[PDB]
Amino acid sequence: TAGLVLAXLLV
Repeated sequence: TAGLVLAXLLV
């Protein structure tokens, strides 16, 4: 995660 954004599977 980037704040409340998923940068793919899974950050």
